[PDB]
Parts: sequence; C-alpha cells; structure tokens
Amino acid sequence: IHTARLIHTSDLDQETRDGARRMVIEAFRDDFTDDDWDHALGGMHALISHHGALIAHGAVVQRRLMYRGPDGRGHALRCGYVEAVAVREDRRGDGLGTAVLDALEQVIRGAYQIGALSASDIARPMYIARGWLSWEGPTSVLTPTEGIVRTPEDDRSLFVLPVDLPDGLELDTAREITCDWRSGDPW
Amino acid sequence: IHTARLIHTSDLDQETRDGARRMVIEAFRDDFTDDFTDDDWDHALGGMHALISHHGALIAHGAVVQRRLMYRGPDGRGHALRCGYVEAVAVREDRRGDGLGTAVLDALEQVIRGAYQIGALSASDIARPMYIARGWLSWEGPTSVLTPTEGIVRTPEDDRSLFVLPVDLPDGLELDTAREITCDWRSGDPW
Ligand SMILES: CC(C)(COP(=O)(O)OP(=O)(O)OC[C@H]1O[C@@H](n2cnc3c(N)ncnc32)[C@H](O)[C@@H]1OP(=O)(O)O)[C@@H](O)C(=O)NCCC(=O)NCCS
Ligand SMILES: CC(C)(COP(=O)(O)OP(=O)(O)OC[C@H]1O[C@@H](n2cnc3c(N)ncnc32)[C@H](O)[C@@H]1OP(=O)(O)O)[C@@H](O)C(=O)NCCC(=O)NCCS
Ligand SMILES: CC(C)(COP(=O)(O)OP(=O)(O)OC[C@H]1O[C@@H](n2cnc3c(N)ncnc32)[C@H](O)[C@@H]1OP(=O)(O)O)[C@@H](O)C(=O)NCCC(=O)NCCS
Ligand SMILES: NC[C@@H]1O[C@H](O[C@H]2[C@@H](O)[C@H](O[C@@H]3[C@@H](O)[C@H](N)C[C@H](N)[C@H]3O[C@H]3O[C@H](CN)[C@@H](O)[C@H](O)[C@H]3N)O[C@@H]2CO)[C@H](N)[C@@H](O)[C@@H]1O
Ligand SMILES: NC[C@@H]1O[C@H](O[C@H]2[C@@H](O)[C@H](O[C@@H]3[C@@H](O)[C@H](N)C[C@H](N)[C@H]3O[C@H]3O[C@H](CN)[C@@H](O)[C@H](O)[C@H]3N)O[C@@H]2CO)[C@H](N)[C@@H](O)[C@@H]1O
Repeated sequence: IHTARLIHTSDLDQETRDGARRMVIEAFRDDFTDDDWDHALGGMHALISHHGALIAHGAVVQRRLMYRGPDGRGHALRCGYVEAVAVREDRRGDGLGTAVLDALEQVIRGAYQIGALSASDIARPMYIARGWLSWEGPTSVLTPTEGIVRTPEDDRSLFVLPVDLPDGLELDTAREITCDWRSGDPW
Repeated sequence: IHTARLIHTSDLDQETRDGARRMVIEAFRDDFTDDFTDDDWDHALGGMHALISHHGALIAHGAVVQRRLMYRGPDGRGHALRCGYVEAVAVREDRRGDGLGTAVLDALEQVIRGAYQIGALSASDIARPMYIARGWLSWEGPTSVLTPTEGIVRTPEDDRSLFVLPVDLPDGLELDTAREITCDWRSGDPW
C-alpha cells in the first residue's frame, strides 16, 4: 500500500512544484489552467512519487465558505478546499487516489470546520463512498463588485465534509452556500 | 541560536493547541475581558504555526494563514491576491527582547515568500516599528472588508494598522499603498 507525504507549498522547491504542476496538467488532459494551478497553492500538498517521478497529487487550501441558516444568522466557515487531485494515468485504479484523500482528509479534520470541493464527474462515486455530502441547493460566489452571484454550473459539482461546525449549527444542504472570491473558477 | 519549528495546525495535538492558545492569551495581557479573544484564536488556525519551546515550555508562537486580499489598481483592474496573513505573534513576557519574536517572524516570512503572493498583518500600535525595520510596508490608504450582506464596508478602526510584504505580485502589478485595500470576510475582527 502507498502512503502520501504531506508538504506545505512553502516547503516545495520550484523543481518539485513544476513537476507536480506538469503531472496534474497531464492528468486533466482530455483543461487545467494557470488559474487552476494558483488555486492549488498556499496549503498542504499530498504527494506520492515513484523513483523520482510524481505519480499522485492533491492539495487542500484554506478559504471561507459562507452559509446563512434559516434563522438568518450568517456563518463564515474556515474551509479546507480540495484542489488538483490527480493520479498518473498508467497508475490509476490502484488506490493512489484513496491515499491522497486519506492524507488530505487528515488535514481537513485536524485544522478546518468543513471540507469542500467541486468534483469532476469521474470522481463523484469516489467522494460519495468516502462520506462527502453532495450539496443540493444553489451555489454562489461573493464578488467584490456585484455582491453574491449565482454559479449554476457548479451546483451539481459541490461536495462538503462537515467535521467541526460551530456548536448548534447544522448544515441544510438544500440551502444556498457561497464561496469567497477568486479569479477563474470560483468553485 | 534561536530557531522556530514550523508545524501545520492539523499536526498539533489538542493539548499543544490549547497550551499555545493559553500562552498567547497571556502574552497579550498588559480585566476579565481577554484582549486576545476566542475569535482571535480561530483566526490563527488553519495554516502554519511557528513554535519555540524551551525544556518543554512554549515560549514563542506565530502563525500565517491563507486569505484573499482584494486590490483594484490605478488601471481599474481588480486583483484577488493569495495572502499569507500573520496572526498571534507572541513571546512569553519573561523571555522578550532576546530575538525570539525575530526568530518567529523569520520562519513565517519564509512561509510567505515560498507560498503566497503577499504577506499582510494588522499590527498592534507598539509593534509597528518592529515591522517597519523588517521591511514591511505600512498601508496608507483606507481599509475595508468585503461583507456578504453589505457591500465593501470601510474598517476605519484598522486604518494605519495594516502592513504588507509583497513577495510575488503578478506580472506588472505594483501596489500603490495610498489606494483602498479590502480583506475577505470573517467573523470577529476582519483585519
Ligand atoms: C480521480 C482520480 C484521481 C482517481 O484515481 P484512481 O487511481 O483512479 O483512484 P483509486 O484507485 O484510488 O480509487 C479511489 C476510490 O474510489 C473507489 N471507486 C472508484 N470508482 C467507484 C465507483 N464507481 N463506485 C464506488 N467506488 C468507486 C475505489 O474503490 C477507491 O476506494 P477504495 O480505495 O476504498 O477502493 C483519477 O481518475 C484522475 O487522476 N483523474 C484525472 C484527474 C481528475 O479528473 N481529477 C478529479 C478532480 S476532483
Ligand atoms: C512583540 C514581540 C513578539 C517581540 O518579540 P521579542 O522577542 O520581544 O523581540 P525581539 O527580541 O525578537 O526583537 C524584535 C524587535 O522587537 C522590538 N521589541 C518589542 N518589544 C521588545 C522587547 N520587550 N524587547 C526588545 N525588543 C522589543 C524591537 O524593535 C526589536 O528590534 P531589534 O532586535 O532590531 O532591536 C513580543 O515582545 C511580544 O510578544 N509582545 C506582546 C505583543 C505582541 O506580540 N504583539 C503582536 C504582534 S502585532
Ligand atoms: C539584534 C540586533 C540588534 C543585532 O544583534 P545584537 O546587537 O548582537 O543583539 P543580541 O542578539 O546579542 O541580544 C542579546 C543582548 O540583548 C540585550 N538585551 C536586549 N533586551 C534584553 C532584555 N530584555 N533583557 C536582557 N538583555 C537584553 C542584552 O544586552 C543581551 O546581552 P547579554 O544578556 O549577553 O548581556 C539587530 O537586529 C540589529 O542590528 N538591528 C538593526 C535595526 C533595524 O533593523 N532597523 C532598520 C531601520 S529601517
Ligand atoms: N469542462 C468540460 C468537461 O471537463 C471534464 O473535466 C472535468 C474537470 O476539469 C471539471 O471539474 C470541475 C467542474 O465540474 C466545476 N464546474 C468547476 C471545478 N473547479 C472543476 O474542478 C476540477 O477541475 C479543475 C480543472 N478544470 C481543477 O482545478 C479542480 O481542482 C478539480 N476539482 O469539470 C469537468 C467535469 O465536470 C473533462 N475534460 C470532459 O469530460 C469535459 O470536457
Ligand atoms: N496597549 C498596548 C498593547 O495593546 C495590545 O493590544 C493591541 C491588540 O490587541 C490590537 O492590535 C491590532 C489592532 O491594532 C488592529 N486595529 C486590529 C488587529 N486585529 C489587532 O491585531 C493584533 O492583536 C490581536 C488580538 N487582539 C491578534 O489577534 C492579532 O494577531 C494582532 N496582530 O489592538 C491593540 C492596540 O493596538 C495588547 N493589549 C498588549 O500587547 C499591549 O497592552
């Protein structure tokens, strides 16, 4: 069985960051943009290498997810957001994806109030099987110039993993949920 | 001689985390209202901690957490910068003045330079000369916060407290510190 190493972005040399980026881009090839890479930087990376070649990657970066309960109170949850999860093609189906998520979920459970991610279609059963909840209500992003704006192309994609919500808060996945602002894909 | 260890929030046991919080709360003491509040501790969670311990006792702490800083340049183009935000920098009172806080900020600035486009913090009044000497820039224009119900809302209590450390600004961006700057939303003190 393989085990992922967990490394902060700042503990990654440029050679190893460039190798990770190139492995991720190839893994997403039919798609992975310059903004997509920026989104994967700043947090903890899960890495698996074999003889100096990276064969699996994932990242969890901190952001705020905003949720307003029925009673009208607002919540700005410390969110561990999962990005750039990828296994080299020739090494897929061997549990390397599971090893990446095991290490990232340890980060989420140890440090954040909620995990969240916008899953590709292929990865959906994988996350469902691990206990991630599909979000059923509308999604949105908090923009700097127009307030909260709907993001309908992301409604089907969003999964959350509530690990340490504030005392008495219970997420209703049919309500709206809002992510903080960034360039490119908000979710 | 003094070197802090870097550890992510998720690698601290609850007892070390709780000790860190108690130590930082006391460091911020000069009645029953703690100057360093529960929300203040939450803002230190989720990133990299710099720790210094001496025969088991935690004698220094600092953290850098990821946020977005929003800045609109003089050309009208908006930027959502990946920001390493510095929180809860503290040295046990009896050990101050020996380079421990310098050692904490050394480690945190390494995180910022290696991971983020910009470092930022909201400095206590008395700590401002220290940050200037380390090459942080004082922000001179108005500060604000992007709220989910109101618009961008001015935060005048934090004007003149903000410092930034621009380590990897995109392509041609050059910060003009007289313009407005805006932080993302969180509970408690936004800056
Ligand atoms: C997504 C990706 C990382 C999965 O990697 P992988 O090596 O195929 O995955 P694994 O072999 O580790 O399988 C992961 C888990 O999903 C499970 N699984 C896969 N398909 C499943 C299905 N239809 N139903 C139930 N479980 C399923 C496996 O059983 C495994 O769980 P297990 O370890 O308990 O058995 C890989 O396909 C990839 O890199 N794709 C390209 C990039 C991409 O699209 N990334 C997803 C963005 S979130
Ligand atoms: C502010 C603090 C972290 C500085 O740590 P320190 O270990 O005492 O300071 P250092 O010895 O590393 O010196 C760093 C700089 O701090 C300044 N400073 C602040 N308090 C100082 C003190 N008691 N003794 C010496 N320098 C002090 C000096 O300008 C010094 O610069 P220098 O070495 O070039 O002379 C620490 O005194 C403390 O915990 N105070 C409580 C308040 C606080 O931390 N504010 C939050 C940061 S915004
Ligand atoms: C730290 C600095 C002063 C050089 O280091 P240094 O002068 O050798 O300082 P040290 O590391 O030896 O500090 C230890 C000494 O601090 C003194 N000291 C400072 N605070 C003390 C305290 N609270 N208790 C006891 N001694 C203290 C003591 O004399 C101690 O020596 P001793 O106990 O052995 O007698 C350095 O940061 C510097 O030169 N600062 C430049 C200023 C700057 O950055 N400004 C730029 C303007 S933009
Ligand atoms: N875009 C068209 C389709 O893209 C697919 O790839 C999938 C994937 O990239 C993408 O997945 C989702 C989208 O769902 C969702 N609307 C936004 C979200 N940020 C994105 O996210 C995913 O891909 C990004 C790269 N982008 C990565 O940066 C990100 O970490 C990853 N989780 O959408 C696709 C499936 O939903 C295939 N290439 C092909 O089946 C088809 O062409
Ligand atoms: N009065 C002198 C000193 O005051 C300190 O209090 C200062 C401190 O709380 C606070 O400092 C600044 C403010 O400026 C600024 N407008 C907002 C910013 N979030 C805050 O931040 C600072 O204190 C917080 C705890 N709150 C920490 O969580 C935070 O990491 C720290 N950088 O404002 C106070 C005055 O600057 C301490 N009580 C003690 O170190 C000493 O007594």
